[PDB]
Amino acid sequence: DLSLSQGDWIAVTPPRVPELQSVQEYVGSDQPVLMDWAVGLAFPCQQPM
Amino acid sequence: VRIARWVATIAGLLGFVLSVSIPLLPVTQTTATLNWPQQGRLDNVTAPLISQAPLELTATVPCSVVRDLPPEGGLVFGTAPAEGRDAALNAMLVNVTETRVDVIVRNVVVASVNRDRVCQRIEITSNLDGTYADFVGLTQISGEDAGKLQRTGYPDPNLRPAIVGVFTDLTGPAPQGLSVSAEIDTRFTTHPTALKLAAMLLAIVSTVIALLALWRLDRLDGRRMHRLIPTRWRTVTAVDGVVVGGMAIWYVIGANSSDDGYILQMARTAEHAGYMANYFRWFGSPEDPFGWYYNVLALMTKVSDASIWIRLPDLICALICWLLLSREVLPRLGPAVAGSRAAMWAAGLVLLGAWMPFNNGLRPEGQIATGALITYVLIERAVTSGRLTPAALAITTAAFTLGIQPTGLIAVAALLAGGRPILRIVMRRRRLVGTWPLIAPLLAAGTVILAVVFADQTIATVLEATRIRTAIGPSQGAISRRVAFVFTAMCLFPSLFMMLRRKHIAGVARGPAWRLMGIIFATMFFLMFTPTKWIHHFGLFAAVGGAMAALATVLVSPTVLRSARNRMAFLSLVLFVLAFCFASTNGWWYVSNFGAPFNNSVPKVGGVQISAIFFALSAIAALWAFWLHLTRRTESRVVDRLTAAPIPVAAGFMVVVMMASMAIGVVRQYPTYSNGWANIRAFAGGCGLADDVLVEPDSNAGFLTPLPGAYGPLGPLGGEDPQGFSPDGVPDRIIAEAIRLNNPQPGTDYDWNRPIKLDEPGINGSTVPLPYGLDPKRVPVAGTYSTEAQQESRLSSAWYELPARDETERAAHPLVVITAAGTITGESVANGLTTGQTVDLEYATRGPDGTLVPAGRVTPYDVGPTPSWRNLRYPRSEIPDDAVAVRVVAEDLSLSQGDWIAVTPPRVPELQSVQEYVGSDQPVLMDWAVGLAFPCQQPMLHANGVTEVPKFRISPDYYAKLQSTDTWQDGINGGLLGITDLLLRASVMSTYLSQDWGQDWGSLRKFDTVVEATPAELDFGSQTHSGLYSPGPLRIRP
Repeated sequence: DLSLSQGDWIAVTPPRVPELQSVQEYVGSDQPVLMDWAVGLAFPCQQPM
Repeated sequence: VRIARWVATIAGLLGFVLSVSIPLLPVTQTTATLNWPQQGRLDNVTAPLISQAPLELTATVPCSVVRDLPPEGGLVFGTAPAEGRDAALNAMLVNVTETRVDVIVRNVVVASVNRDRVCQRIEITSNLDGTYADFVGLTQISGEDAGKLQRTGYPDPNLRPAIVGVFTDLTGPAPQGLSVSAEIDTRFTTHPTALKLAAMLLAIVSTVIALLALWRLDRLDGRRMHRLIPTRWRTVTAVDGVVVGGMAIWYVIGANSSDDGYILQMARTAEHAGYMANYFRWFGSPEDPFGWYYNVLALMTKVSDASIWIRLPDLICALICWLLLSREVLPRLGPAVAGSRAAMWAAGLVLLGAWMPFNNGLRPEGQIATGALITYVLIERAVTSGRLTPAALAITTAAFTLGIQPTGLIAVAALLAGGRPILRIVMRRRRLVGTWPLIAPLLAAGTVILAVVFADQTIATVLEATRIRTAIGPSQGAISRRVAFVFTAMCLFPSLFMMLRRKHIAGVARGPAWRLMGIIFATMFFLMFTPTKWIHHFGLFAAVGGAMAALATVLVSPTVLRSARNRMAFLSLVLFVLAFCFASTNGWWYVSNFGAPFNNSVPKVGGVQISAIFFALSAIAALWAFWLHLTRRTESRVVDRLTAAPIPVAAGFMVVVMMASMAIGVVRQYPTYSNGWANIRAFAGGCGLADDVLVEPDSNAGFLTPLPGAYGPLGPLGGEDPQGFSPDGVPDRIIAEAIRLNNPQPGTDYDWNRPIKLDEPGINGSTVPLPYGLDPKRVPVAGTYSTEAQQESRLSSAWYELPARDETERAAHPLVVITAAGTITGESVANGLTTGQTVDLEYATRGPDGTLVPAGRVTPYDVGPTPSWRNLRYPRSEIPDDAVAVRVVAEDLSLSQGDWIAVTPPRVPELQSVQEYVGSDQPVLMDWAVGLAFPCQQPMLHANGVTEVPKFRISPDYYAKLQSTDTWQDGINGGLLGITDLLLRASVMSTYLSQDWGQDWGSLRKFDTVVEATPAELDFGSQTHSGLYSPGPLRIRP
């Protein structure tokens, strides 16, 4: 924290090796999702609400 | 001849060589220093550097005062205050702490030696390649020894201090060794030596000799100047009387420009400073790369600087602009444009309509328009007469109009687009005389601009000003400010299409008409898109785009355009563009906007907006044109009678609506301050806006006495039931006429950085931080903001003893005011009667039986933003003649967490005008948007790199203050608020515009120092004669 300013700081939490899965694996085509207006074409498989 | 050619060529090349050598000549730079112990004493001394960047420090401190300070004893010296906003962030404070000493600069840590360690008179430096604050003869205890010399620092000019002075806490005679002797920045405050002055006088006399030699040599065709003031002049007609009388009436009552105060303020300070400083934005840098016209204004300001008088060039250049346009441009443009009355009438009304919004201030775009017209009509004279001396004058005139502003490239564009016949005239006179004595005075008059522009500025300092302006400056919407689309963009384009389609028209001279087009087109392609000057300009084309309209109106006249279809389509284009123009709000820049027909809303005559009326008539004309396209008539008279000169009809409508807007503005707001009444009253020796801005010098005096008994938990302000009216019912931090944002804003008050809760109970128990200098010991606050549960509090206060029944008391006590806070229903003029919470003054009467019957209430006015510490205003006129007491009533009918109010008891303030209180002695920091409105108070003029300490900060309206002004003047990009916010503490007071209550005129902030703050001695030495030697770059942002 080499900073004398009041608007500078950091926080830390211990490292992890997360059990990652793809979106299509986790969120299938059964659960409806609120796809926002800017991203519909990028996600073609999940049916919306 | 053979007696004029040789002097023409020797004086031509002599003027050339001399004028090009004028930037690289010596100048006597008058430097200044600052040695800290002045006469032995150890009082603090303030010398706020305008450029906030000394060249060197060379501060030396012995070991005798670090052990003689107290156990706390923090400031042996420093170049920021003891407590300033970002004091450690900008300046070199050097304090001692319990286990360390700091030589901290710009939040970059330097020599941190121990306290018990602290020694051979330790010397600190901060040069260009300095900041090595070294301890001579001392060895470090932890670390490497590096020869044991404690040479510690960072090689960097970026990290230099911003010297506002030098402040300490120790008092009494100087120890031998204590001497802070800084070199201040003195680059631009120079005057030319004897050599450079003699070179200037010789270049001027040599070019005038060369010009008169050219005039002598050129008279070989004969053609003597006979019958002066040509026969087409002196035939004055009704359009001349209109565009003279209406121009004079606009000169009196009309609007100013946006940057009127920006030019006026720097013109006022430039005489005493002596180098034409761009006062506000950059680090006192002279915009002397191109500013000579400001020296004309600076010479003009020797006499009184009333707005009626200092804008006299904007009247004179309008008159000679018209008198050139009607009498010398339009007859040159052809027999048809001169024969038709409608053409001269359109030229007059388009001139006046383009002149009146933009260049009736001090922003010098009337002079650029006039100079571009002069160089155009002179290049016309050169073509039509077959001479070369009007062209040679048009060269230096184009150079001067290029010299006024960087948006004076229209004059160069005119010289380029009239360059081909000039070069034909050169090739024409090449046969008889030598080619060289003709081209030589041309390039002489082209380069004599350098003699005037580089009068007291060396090329080094102008390139330094240029690189500061590109480093931190900008590197590349109203009913009558979007006119630019009306008066070139639908006159020059149809005239262009007509000039193209018809190869030879009858009555239009094709040559000068095409050069008139080329000026307007060519200026766009290297001024509109490439140059960085805010778009939306119409000033420049006020002159030459006036004559373009005179070209257009005879082109679209029924005698030239044979097809009625095209004429009816053009009338549809006229009405469409007028619909486009009226779409926005009738809003003038700053103080012109005082009482305007539709300053807040869209202009709506008769319910529906007039934009709809123009769009309906445009669609009617469009379908009437399309039906003639289908049926192919071309002969229906109805069109002939309708489209007979639509350009001067449109321009007459724009001129009349603008002059009506400002006439309604002046007569609406008559007993108060208008633009017109200010300019008329300026003859009486009165200030423009200062004479009728009532300010209370003592906010803590004038409070109304309550009735005999209070009867509550929180004073008489709570009358009977303070429902859930908690004493400290306010947010954690709200401030005087501003919104407390998280991140630090540039131009802030002292209240931003204060104790969150005040450390005293008070007379009420409320420990809320009070604004406006209000004491918490005397004026009991009373709010209702408790987030636990909104319980809807409504209190009727106790009755207050109003002042005595006297009209001489009533005069100078118009307002009864309460310093309320929170969201409150109030009748502003920025927006309508909006609805916050309902707090209002319930006035009462009580002759019969003594007891006060509450006979109605009065609505408040308000100007400040929604959750702020404003103060509501109730006119004593709205209070009836016999009313002996008033009681504020409130109501928190709101279940939302973002709603609340605060109340303070009413007062009858001892108001005085600004000119009465703030005279012409105390210097004030007039902001860039407001200089022309306040003509009498001298600003914080600066002398040789140091300024006078400002006392007040007169400022524009809140929105323009926050969004436009403070961003222009902060320390991050030069600025005056770099030095005053670091030194002074601003505390905004209350101010009221007289007889216009509910108008946010602006603000007035009283500065207060933080120490004793004696003015500095400033020992100056003035022998330095550089050629083009600029010692290093100034400190700018990283």
